[PDB]
Amino acid sequence: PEARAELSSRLTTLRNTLAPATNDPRYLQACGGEKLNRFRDIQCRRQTAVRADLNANYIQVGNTRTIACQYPLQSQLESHFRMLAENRTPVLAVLASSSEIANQRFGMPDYFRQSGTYGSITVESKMTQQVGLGDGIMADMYTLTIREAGQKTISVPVVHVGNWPDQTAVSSEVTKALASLVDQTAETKRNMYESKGSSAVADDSKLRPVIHSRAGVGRTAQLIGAMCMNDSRNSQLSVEDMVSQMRVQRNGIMVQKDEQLDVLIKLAEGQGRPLLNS
Repeated sequence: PEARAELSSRLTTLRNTLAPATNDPRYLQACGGEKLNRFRDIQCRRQTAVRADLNANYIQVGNTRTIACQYPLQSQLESHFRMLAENRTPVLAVLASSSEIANQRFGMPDYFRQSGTYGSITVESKMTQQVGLGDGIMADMYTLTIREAGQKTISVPVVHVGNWPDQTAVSSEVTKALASLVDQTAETKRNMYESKGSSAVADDSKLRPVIHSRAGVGRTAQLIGAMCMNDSRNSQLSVEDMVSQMRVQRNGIMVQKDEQLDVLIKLAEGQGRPLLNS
């Protein structure tokens, strides 16, 4: 608890440092009245913004590269599909529940479980498998095929965790299981691009996991820290570096609740990974 006590003081000073001021030059700003941010206080670092009209961030913790973003507002589903397709997305992991998506006061379009046209893009959706992850959590798998005229059709694998509640932490075991299922999905898809000579394969602002929830700072950040602890390449990287990297690169809220951080602390503990630096 002492080590845990010190990890929290350090992470809590950083949250306060990073709190967005009014017209903060560190955070990406809304343009010309179109709304950017689904929650006015969950801002996007401008230095790592993926595009100018999405609250979306390139993240890199250690060697593990991903894109973390909020749930697109309606205004944004054409750009959100544009980003999915230009990234040659190897896997989209969607962590907002069906209840959340279904409740229309929440403004969460059900963009991937049905077909649609969104400006010049047309997307087709198809349910393929349903994997159980443990403790009752379930992933339903979809394939989104994204087509826009005069452009190369792209197809994205979707893992949707249908029943993970906002503000909660699923267990170490559902997390471990989830992180593996999203990395393996990513891998089959990346190996498909590589057998075809994709130029995306060279480029390291492409072929990144896109993970989001609602705000994309809680359930999104707990999955991301477990994907990062799963790469042998991220040896000795403490939990304090990992959360600090996530927060300097998107916003200081990443790993929002203390229950989500404790799941990352027990996964650390079991690998014999450090909490604190030095």
